[PDB]
Amino acid sequence: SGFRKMAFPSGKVEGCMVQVTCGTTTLNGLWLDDVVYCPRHVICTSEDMLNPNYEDLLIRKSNHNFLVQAGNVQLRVIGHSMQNCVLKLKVDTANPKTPKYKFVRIQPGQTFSVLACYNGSPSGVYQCAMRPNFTIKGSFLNGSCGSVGFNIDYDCVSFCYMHHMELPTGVHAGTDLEGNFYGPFVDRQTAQAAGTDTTITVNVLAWLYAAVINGDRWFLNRFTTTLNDFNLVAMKYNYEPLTQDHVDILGPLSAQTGIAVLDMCASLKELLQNGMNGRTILGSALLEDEFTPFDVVRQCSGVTF
Amino acid sequence: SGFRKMAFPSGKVEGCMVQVTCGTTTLNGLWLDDVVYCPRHVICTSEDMLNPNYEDLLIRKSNHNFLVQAGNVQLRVIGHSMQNCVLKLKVDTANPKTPKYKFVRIQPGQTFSVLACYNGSPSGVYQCAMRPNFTIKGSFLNGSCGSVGFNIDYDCVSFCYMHHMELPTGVHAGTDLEGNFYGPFVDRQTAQAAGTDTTITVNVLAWLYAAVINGDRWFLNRFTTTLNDFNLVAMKYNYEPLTQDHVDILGPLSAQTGIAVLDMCASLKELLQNGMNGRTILGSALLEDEFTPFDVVRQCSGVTF
Ligand SMILES: CC(C)(C)[C@H](NC(=O)C(F)(F)F)C(=O)N1C[C@H]2[C@@H]([C@H]1C(=O)N[C@H](C=N)C[C@@H]1CCNC1=O)C2(C)C
Ligand SMILES: CC(C)(C)[C@H](NC(=O)C(F)(F)F)C(=O)N1C[C@H]2[C@@H]([C@H]1C(=O)N[C@H](C=N)C[C@@H]1CCNC1=O)C2(C)C
Repeated sequence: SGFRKMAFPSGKVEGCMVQVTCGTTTLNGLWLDDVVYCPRHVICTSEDMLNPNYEDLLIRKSNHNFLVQAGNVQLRVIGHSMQNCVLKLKVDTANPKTPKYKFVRIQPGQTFSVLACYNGSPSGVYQCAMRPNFTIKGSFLNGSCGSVGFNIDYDCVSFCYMHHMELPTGVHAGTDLEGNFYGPFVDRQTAQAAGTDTTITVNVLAWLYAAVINGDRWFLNRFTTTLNDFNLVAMKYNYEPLTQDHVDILGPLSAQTGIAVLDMCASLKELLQNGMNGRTILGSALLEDEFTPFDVVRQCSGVTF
Repeated sequence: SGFRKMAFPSGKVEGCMVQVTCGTTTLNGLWLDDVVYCPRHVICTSEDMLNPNYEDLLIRKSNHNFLVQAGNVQLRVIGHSMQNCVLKLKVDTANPKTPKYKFVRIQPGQTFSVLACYNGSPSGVYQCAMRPNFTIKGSFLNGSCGSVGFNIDYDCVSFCYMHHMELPTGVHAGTDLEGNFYGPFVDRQTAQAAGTDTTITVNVLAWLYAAVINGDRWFLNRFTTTLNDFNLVAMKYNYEPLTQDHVDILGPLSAQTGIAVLDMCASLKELLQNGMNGRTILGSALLEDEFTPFDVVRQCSGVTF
């Protein structure tokens, strides 16, 4: 028993992190086979970042201008190209620690682990969710760009996020590994803000199932509800609509606990309308929305990789 | 910016986890150089665990009765001994992935990362604190014993916890790597409970400094307090006394933010006496006590390993 915000083991990703330096700008790169992926603003001075022309800055660089370091070994760069907001540095050595991997673009509400890195070295790992407004609530300082977010399926690392920048409220924005930003953001130092965020309803329900599994049951009420009546209530409280797809994804937890999804929705509806009356669920005074149904099943069933 | 519950990168520990099987009991072991460490109740049947005589159970085992598996390779056991509540299996192969390491016994209030494992394979990583009552608020299922807790200092892994059992309330108990339990617990399946827990005051203060660093400043008041008057108030709310040692350890954060430790104590004293009036600090409605001062400095200054 017990329920914790849990990250994937980071070793497979740790063996891929490198330092990339251009001029005096240094950040992190991801070394897979013979390619290093990193944010394109490695090629900017601080002044360039206010309004950069990346294509123009890159034209003036050659391979030897990129200093890539894997531990104490410098990797010789033998080609370079830009793909959207990421640079790809071809190097003359394949990373022998390359895991089986894929590049994926995740959807809002999905979670992933972040390996926060500085100067190519890992600092910590934490679990994040892609918010409905396409930001993540991360923890990042200067030099953290190029840190990546990932999921693991058995032996395969699915890379889904590379870190580029911090927005007002101290939230974070980045790209998939093809360099396309999540959300309507650009890699330029000019005022930008995220839209209003919303609560990931399907994840709250998953977390309520985790609570029941752990014996935290006080919030269960005697009632059911229709999907449409639940969604009318949730809307007022800035909760995402619950779709039939979400209901299906909640099936395994519903079947395991013996609580129909719409019955749990009736319990959540009461929690939203009445509040928690000074009580906690799994130790939390606020409803938690950064566990997916899959996260709950994995943690309560001990899936390994 | 941003502040997250952050674990150490787990790769160094991942390369040490193995499966240990005796009869039909299977759990996790830690393979360092040519020794595998694991909880001694691997040698018990389910019936043995109700009231085991470990010395007697071990006398009837020989080396070949222990099946140790590292990935797809079986490790030949060539010796065995018991040290308090842990078994040490000498094997004929040194682990080539052994990191620089030390065994440490941590104190209540200190934090560490847990690599939760099943069948010798890592499932997830999360950050824990040794509670004042010598339990940890973990997440563990059947087969998780032998999962270890650790800190990392540059390149050195300090192993501090090995998991053995779950207590009422769904909290967890275990040993250091010399097999000595934290707290007054024994590895026998009989009713045991932890003492009343208390709040780690020095860690709450560290977390309040993290809040200020991130611009969450509403709780700062105009007042100071003496150490003794603060400790009288904290006592009523089941907070650990704050010692001069704790004040000194808070020095770096105090100096960085320009807020004297006793002034932050005056702010905490008001929070305890008046509550949070429906506000949050770093997104939390409850005061958080599982970040040490060192954790805060590391996360807000990006120390790497
Ligand atoms: C926060 C700042 C005001 C500095 C700026 N943000 C905005 O200008 C915004 F308003 F658009 F968001 C911003 O992040 N950058 C400005 C410049 C890069 C990016 C940046 O410094 N990236 C860092 C990479 N190592 C990670 C950062 C550092 C602090 N915490 C992080 O996560 C580029 C967009 C090219
Ligand atoms: C919780 C249970 C009632 C089963 C029992 N507890 C008490 O009897 C107590 F009351 F003393 F705590 C207990 O944990 N054990 C009984 C038996 C071992 C230990 C045990 O099964 N260890 C597991 C190792 N893989 C990890 C566990 C599994 C569930 N979650 C965990 O963390 C030993 C003490 C020798």
